[PDB]
Amino acid sequence: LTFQTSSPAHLTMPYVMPGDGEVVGVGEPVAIRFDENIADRGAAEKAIKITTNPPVEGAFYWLNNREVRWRPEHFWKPGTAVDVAVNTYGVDLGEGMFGEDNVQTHFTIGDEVIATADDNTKILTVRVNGEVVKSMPTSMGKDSTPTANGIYIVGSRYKHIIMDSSTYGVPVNSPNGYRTDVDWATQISYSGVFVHSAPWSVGAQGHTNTSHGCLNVSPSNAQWFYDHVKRGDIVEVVNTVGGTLPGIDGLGDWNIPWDQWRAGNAKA
Ligand SMILES: *C(=O)[C@@H]([C@@H]1N=C(C(=O)O)[C@@H](S[C@@H]2CN[C@H](C(=O)N(C)C)C2)[C@@H]1C)[C@@H](C)O
Repeated sequence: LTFQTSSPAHLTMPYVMPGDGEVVGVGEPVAIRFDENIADRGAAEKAIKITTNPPVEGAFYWLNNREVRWRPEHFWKPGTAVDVAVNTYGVDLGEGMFGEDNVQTHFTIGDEVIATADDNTKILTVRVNGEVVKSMPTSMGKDSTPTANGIYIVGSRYKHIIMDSSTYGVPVNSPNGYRTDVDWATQISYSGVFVHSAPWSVGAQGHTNTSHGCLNVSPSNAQWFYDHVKRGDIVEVVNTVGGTLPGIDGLGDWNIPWDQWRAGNAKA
């Protein structure tokens, strides 16, 4: 090791996901998020070495100035081992910022889990390695607030969570201020789309869209989803009146056409 001089005002640390040793779904990108905006994005990329077994072609794309993603063209093949070496220690990241340390993570791809929410049938169907394991009636976004179509990556899971409209800057005791307690919530977009328990819409699930954009399912189906779906599994939404989920949402990565993703967007 070669020592690098440093100052707490001129250092930035990388954080890698997913965690070391984790088993993730086929949609999980590698994510490296820095604790500061990066000016030399080309230098960061060059510092990161991703190796796969079986080997598959992949590429980097920046979600924003803090976070870079790497994925293949198509969903991961189950069983794949992925090694990530972020060799940023002492790397000049531009504007006098330097990499603070190296981080190394290793993870594996589990079963192919793909759930399709079809707005034509109002059924959410979960396939594991091509086989249907579960059908759930669902209620998605009403016409004024539709659920976007596209490919969503499963993120965090919560036994209980608060949906508070003021974090979207729209207060309660307001036009639409809500503060709502929700059980068994699985996050599928950074914009705040969740699959979750909705006892208040059980009669509509399978028939009519009534939500603000979330996938409302029954309490027991929502608990099922929470138990059986992991980070990196895929939810595909089709046939809604909405547009397409933004590719830079945070969990929207697969919505970016491969030619654009591969070309990348790194200021070098
Ligand atoms: C889920 O139902 C939650 C709501 N779902 C949303 C979504 O589908 O993205 C948003 S509301 C929607 C997104 N953009 C519009 C807006 O005015 N902004 C918030 C910027 C409307 C919301 C988190 C919630 C009800 O649990």
